[PDB]
Amino acid sequence: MVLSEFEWQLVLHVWAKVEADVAGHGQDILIRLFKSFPETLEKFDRFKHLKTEAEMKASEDLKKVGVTALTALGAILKKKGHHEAELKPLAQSHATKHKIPIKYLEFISCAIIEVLHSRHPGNFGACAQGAMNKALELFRKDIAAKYKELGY
Ligand code: HEM
Ligand SMILES: [Cl-]
Repeated sequence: MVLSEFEWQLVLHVWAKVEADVAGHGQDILIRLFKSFPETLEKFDRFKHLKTEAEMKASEDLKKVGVTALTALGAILKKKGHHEAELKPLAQSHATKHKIPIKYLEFISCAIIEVLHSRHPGNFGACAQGAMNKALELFRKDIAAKYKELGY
C-alpha cells in the first residue's frame, strides 16, 4: 500500500501537534495500551511491576520509554514511507530483543488513535484519522515483512 501526498500532509500536521507535548502523549498512549491490553505490560521488564494508573503516571521510566517510542515514530512518519533504513533497527530489536508480536503493534496503533482523538477534539477529523490509520498500517506491514525475513 501507499499513502498519497495529501494523506501524508494530514499525518504530519497531526504529528506536529503531538510534538507540543511528546512526553504527555507518550504517557497517555502507554497507559491506554496497558489498560486495554494488560498482557502487553509483561514485555516491559523495566516497569511491569506497576499496578495502577496512578503508579504509571508517576513512573519516570515509563515516561522516558514513551518519549523514545514517539520520537522514533515521528522520525519514521516524516520519511513519508521512505523509511527502509529507519525501520530496520526497530524491526530487529522488536523481533529479537523485546519479542513484540505484530498483534501488539496493532494494539498500540489502536491506543495511538484513541489518544489522538482524546487530546485533539475538533482537530482530528475523519480525513486525518483515516490518513493516520493508513500510516500506522504501512508501518506495521513493513515491520511484519522484516519479521518474516528474521523467521519471527
Ligand atoms: C509505534 C510503535 C513502536 C515504536 C516506534 C517503538 C519504538 C521503540 C524504540 C525507539 C525503542 C528503543 C530502541 C530499540 O530498542 O529499538 C523501543 C524499546 C522498547 N519497545 Fe518499542 N516501539 C513501539 C511499540 C512497542 C510495543 C507495542 C511494545 C510492547 C508491547 C514495545 C516494547 C518495547 C520494549 C520492551 C522496549 C525496551 C524498553 C526499555 O528500555 O525499558 N514497543 N521501542
Ligand atoms: Cl480531517
